[PDB]
Amino acid sequence: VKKTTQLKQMLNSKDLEFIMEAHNGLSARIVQEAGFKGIWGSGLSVSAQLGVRDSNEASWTQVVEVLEFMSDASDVPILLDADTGYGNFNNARRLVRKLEDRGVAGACLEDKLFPKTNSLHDGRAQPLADIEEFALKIKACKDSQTDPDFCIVARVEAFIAGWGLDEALKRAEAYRNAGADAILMHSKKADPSDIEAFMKAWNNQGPVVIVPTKYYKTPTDHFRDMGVSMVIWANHNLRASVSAIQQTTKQIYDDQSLVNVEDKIVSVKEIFRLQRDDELVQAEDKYLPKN
Amino acid sequence: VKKTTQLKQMLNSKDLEFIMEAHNGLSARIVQEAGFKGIWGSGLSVSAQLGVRDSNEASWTQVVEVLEFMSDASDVPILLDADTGYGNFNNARRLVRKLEDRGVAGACLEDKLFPKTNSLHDGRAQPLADIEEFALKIKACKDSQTDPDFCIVARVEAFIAGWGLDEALKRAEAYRNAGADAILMHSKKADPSDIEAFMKAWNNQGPVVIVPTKYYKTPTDHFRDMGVSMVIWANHNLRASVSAIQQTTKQIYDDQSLVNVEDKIVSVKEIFRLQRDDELVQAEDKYLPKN
Amino acid sequence: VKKTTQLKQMLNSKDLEFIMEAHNGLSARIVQEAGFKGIWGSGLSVSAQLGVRDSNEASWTQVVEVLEFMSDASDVPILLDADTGYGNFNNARRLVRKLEDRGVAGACLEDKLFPKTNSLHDGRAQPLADIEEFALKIKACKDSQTDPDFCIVARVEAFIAGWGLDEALKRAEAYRNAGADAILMHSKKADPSDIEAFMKAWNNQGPVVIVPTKYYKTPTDHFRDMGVSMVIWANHNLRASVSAIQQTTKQIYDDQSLVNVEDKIVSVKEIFRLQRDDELVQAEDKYLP
Amino acid sequence: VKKTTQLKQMLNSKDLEFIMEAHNGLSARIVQEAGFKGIWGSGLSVSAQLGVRDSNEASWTQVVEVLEFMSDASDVPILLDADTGYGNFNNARRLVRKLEDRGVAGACLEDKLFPKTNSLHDGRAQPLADIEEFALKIKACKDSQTDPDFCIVARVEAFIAGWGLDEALKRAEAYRNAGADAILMHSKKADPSDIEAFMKAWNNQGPVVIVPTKYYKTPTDHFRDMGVSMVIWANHNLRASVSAIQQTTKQIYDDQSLVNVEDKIVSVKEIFRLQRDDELVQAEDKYLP
Ligand SMILES: O=C(O)C(=O)CS(=O)(=O)O
Ligand SMILES: O=C(O)C(=O)CS(=O)(=O)O
Ligand SMILES: O=C(O)C(=O)CS(=O)(=O)O
Ligand SMILES: O=C(O)C(=O)CS(=O)(=O)O
Ligand SMILES: [Mg+2]
Ligand SMILES: [Mg+2]
Ligand SMILES: [Mg+2]
Ligand SMILES: [Mg+2]
Repeated sequence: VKKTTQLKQMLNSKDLEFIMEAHNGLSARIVQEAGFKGIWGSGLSVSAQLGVRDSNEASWTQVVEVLEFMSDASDVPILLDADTGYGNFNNARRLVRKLEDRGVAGACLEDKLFPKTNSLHDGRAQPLADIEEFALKIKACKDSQTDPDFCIVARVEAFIAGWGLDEALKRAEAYRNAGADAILMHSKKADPSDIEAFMKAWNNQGPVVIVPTKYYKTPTDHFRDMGVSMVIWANHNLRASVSAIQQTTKQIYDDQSLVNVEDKIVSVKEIFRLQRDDELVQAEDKYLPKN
Repeated sequence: VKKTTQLKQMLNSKDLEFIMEAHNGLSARIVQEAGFKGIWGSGLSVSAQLGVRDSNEASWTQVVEVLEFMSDASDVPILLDADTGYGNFNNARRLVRKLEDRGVAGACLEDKLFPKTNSLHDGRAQPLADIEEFALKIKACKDSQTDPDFCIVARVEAFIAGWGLDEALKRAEAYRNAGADAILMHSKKADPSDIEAFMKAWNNQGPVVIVPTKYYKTPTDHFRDMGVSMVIWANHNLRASVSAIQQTTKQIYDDQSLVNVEDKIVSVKEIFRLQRDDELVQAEDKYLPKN
Repeated sequence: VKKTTQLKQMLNSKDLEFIMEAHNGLSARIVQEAGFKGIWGSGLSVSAQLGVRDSNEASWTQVVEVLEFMSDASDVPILLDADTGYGNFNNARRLVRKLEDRGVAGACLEDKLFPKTNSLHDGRAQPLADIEEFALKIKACKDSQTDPDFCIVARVEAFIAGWGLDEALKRAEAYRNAGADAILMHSKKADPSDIEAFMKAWNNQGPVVIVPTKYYKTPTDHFRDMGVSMVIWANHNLRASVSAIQQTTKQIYDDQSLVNVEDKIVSVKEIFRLQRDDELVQAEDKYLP
Repeated sequence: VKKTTQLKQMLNSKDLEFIMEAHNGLSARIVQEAGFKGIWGSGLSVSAQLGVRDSNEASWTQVVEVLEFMSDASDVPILLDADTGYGNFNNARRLVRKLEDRGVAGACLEDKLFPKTNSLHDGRAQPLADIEEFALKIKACKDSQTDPDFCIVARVEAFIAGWGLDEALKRAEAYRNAGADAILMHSKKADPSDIEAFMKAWNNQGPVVIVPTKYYKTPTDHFRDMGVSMVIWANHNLRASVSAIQQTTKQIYDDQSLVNVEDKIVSVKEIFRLQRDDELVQAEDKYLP
């Protein structure tokens, strides 16, 4: 069961699926250990851990390198938030090849311009890619694949860009017909209005993916009611990690002692176990001259 | 005030200094924001976030790349736990040049063999570098510097390797004479016995650095009593980050909702602020055609 | 002196300066030893040694690393041909900083869209960037540098695209007023007419850089007479390398032997010297018991 | 067929096979087109194009990326000269996996210590690894591969180091029993005596690979008669490239013109073809409105 196949099956499953954000090898392993069937390589969380902005500042090969360590450290599929493809169809298809090679299950591309701006920002230019063009990019990525099960998810930032339903629906149809394996309908509204609207008008033309970050209060079962195939928990490991580090850093700063953190944080032996140090020990005993 | 100078002054200060571990650009920014005058680029925390082991699995340029993002995102000096230098004096001095160029304040090298094993492990081969040799490596690094204030810290893993005080003291003296800017005396004992022993026998021949991880219960003021120049909080941001992600990942998994994490983790706007998104906005308004 | 200073001095000299193309650490060291005062970090050549197209396929950091090995191997400046900057102003300024830290001396940015298309191509569409946008991108780079001598060369593709003198001048004036340290007027024409027409109208507002690839018969003195501050031999070492590799590979493939190539190629000791292996020997003597 | 399979088939053929050295994407594509069935990823050449020494100065991942561009640009196999493996068995097995994923066909590891020293050097100390340790490292690689055809070539430096036939055989037998797919017996001698002495005692236990650099006058047929399965022309394209770059750079530097080099170097259109620019044109036609 290759990772691509897994991700393909989750997207194609009538049953509602869940992938969780990870932004590095360590968090990739954790998401997997918790039982999640999938991982979301958040464009924002990856750039965030690096300390840069979610606006194509890190190079795409740097994004892929980060993701390489993530693939190596996980057995479950990683869908990478690949922004706009980092350029035209050619940059797009080249990225798809690097992704397959590293074991990454799929890439998600958004109909915006390079470089992009995070979707959660209010009052900022959020210009769209010409529909017909973005579709060819979708198709060029699909055509370029070597692995049939690799997934290409198209993201309609129409609602995000302030446009209406007709626009969103138009784009979705265009990219699904272009071969996309699922359509990601985004919105920043605090309510599920836009999703409710698209889904109603979509008439199950294809698996749909959503990012409930801004309307988190919405009852999950409601997504099943609408018939969404997969939900993406987009950035909570990143956000929790900050709290923990800010709180821990503050506490250690103030007390100039480790006394007040030792019991609130994981042990050194838990780290060693997450790196699979026992496997090296096994191997060391096996490939190193006994004495 | 260059970063090297800062780190030089902290090491040389009679006053006890504190540097905190960071393992990526994001945590580097946080450690700085909390007020810390320095950052510890933990060999283990860096390899841990990548998902590999603290045994030279990631390449040194991958370690340096990680550290590059960290330097860019911080104004305070970063001392990098550089293991054994990733090879002989030549690999050592080449690393020192890359470090200067990226803005990194200094490198800490340990008298062990390549590839190394984390020091916190019990019952594992912890073979030492020939003293005279490691000293030349120290000297070759010092000689190679372009920036006079860059720091080279020598780490005596003698106590760690199970040897005694005479050995530790011998090594320390050898490397200090070789030019090192501070000696890092390590131990895994649950008590400060070894440090108390070295410091007593050292007679302030040079600034000494310590990693209190295993004897964290020891009263900090006691390090000042002994005359230690700097303490290193080696891996607590890494460990806290795991707790947070494991707990958060578990909670989201179980509830299939974001309802129970939203209030326990930092906000999306706090992330944007840690990436300094406002600076880009300023710049965007300034270098992008108004309309 | 400082590489950036070395290069700014060249762009501002009243003398026709020359910078040779290099595409990896090794060729950059050769150029250096040959006497050249500067190196042209050819995007085409750099992409070509990687076996990829001059179409922004290789990430901008991969190009940066290539140039890092190159800067490391030379004491003279390297002007990196950074295509259109690999993005918007933000991507450009991120580039300028890194390039600075890596020891590179300057960046030449061109006014086309990302991803770009090589200039010597015919029939291929060459879209031009908005003038203000590109000009604002030049300012941003100039404002972002931390070494006042690092040079930002603005490159006009108006001719390559198929437009006229009137269009080139307007773009060149705009970029120069934005803070460019020099203007590079390109042309794929058979003669120097485009450069002539421009140099004549330019009135020496700022240093002008050119690439004679397609009009290489123009006698060099003519550029001096036009006032051209710098010339770029942009891809000859790369083209030469290929010629030599194709032939040595053919000869060996056919002879199933090395006797017919060993006397037509530098020696292994020559490679060691180019790698400055002698320095390592002196160093091993100091730092190895 | 699969690159790894292509290469394993070559090491096991009863025929004397040849693999040519390449050091970047471009030369690898040239080697491919010339007809060669395999490419030798020369550590010396790879380090030399970077402008650095064959002394493990460039990280093992930087070498990997270089080879990635190389694998991407060729349909034939590439045997990477991975020096001593860049560390202990663990570092070696990490290497094998990456190399696999990048499409490389095999790795040749040598029994010296990290960081290594080029073999053609004289007087330089050449420390040998413990036999069991190195043999155990070979097993580890063989046990770690996920593509059964990926080949692990073990390289004996006993002669290069200055020891005798008796030492080479023992090391070669040990590594072969550990699972090596082939043994590479090196020698910097003026004649094939070392190879002779070894091939004779070897009794064809396994495929044997050689590098004729220093004894290039030996007629190739003699290797066939000795039973040698593969020969490596290890650095000629790199040495050729330098010769051509040194001369083209000299000529241009002196003429302050291109007329005397433009007729002695491949054309710009030749570079485009080598970059498979034609494929992009076909693609732009499909995927651009
Ligand atoms: O996590 C990301 O980077 C996303 O794709 C979703 S958003 O943050 O852009 O809304
Ligand atoms: O944090 C590290 O990697 C250290 O140098 C200290 S220890 O973890 O090795 O004890
Ligand atoms: O070498 C390059 O990429 C150049 O800048 C010159 S040209 O090939 O575009 O004419
Ligand atoms: O090209 C190399 O690095 C070789 O393996 C052959 S030798 O140069 O070491 O003889
Ligand atoms: Mg995103
Ligand atoms: Mg450490
Ligand atoms: Mg160019
Ligand atoms: Mg070699």
